[PDB]
Amino acid sequence: VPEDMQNEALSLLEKVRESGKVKKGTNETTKAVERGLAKLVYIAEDVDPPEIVAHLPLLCEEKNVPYIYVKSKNDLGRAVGIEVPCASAAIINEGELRKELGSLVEKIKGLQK
RNA sequence: GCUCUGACCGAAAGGCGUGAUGAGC
Repeated sequence: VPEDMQNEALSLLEKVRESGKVKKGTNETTKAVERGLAKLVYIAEDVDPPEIVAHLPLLCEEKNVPYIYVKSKNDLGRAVGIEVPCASAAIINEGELRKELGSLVEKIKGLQK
């Protein structure tokens, strides 16, 4: 995954919360995809463990939900407007960014073809 | 120990989304 396309996602995410709705933390993120409410899922690459966020990759591709990998969990942290680093996040409501997001959805899907 | 909740607990230092708090089992 790109670092250029990565800064984009974080941007969307940080604003997405201003209008739409976002879920922060592996626990809520997982339960989000399991309930088909995961528009997009963010995953940090710098996790401790691994065994703590490893299940997500699979669950998304099988739930037909897009997942994006990000460099630092701290970045995913300040994006979510949280104080503690976040290891994973899932946006459940695109909000007033929907369209602006749908484009990002394809850029990732067009990264695995 | 787990389930649900999901942002606070603390005088402070600090400790929490790798899960504060509060239900339950």
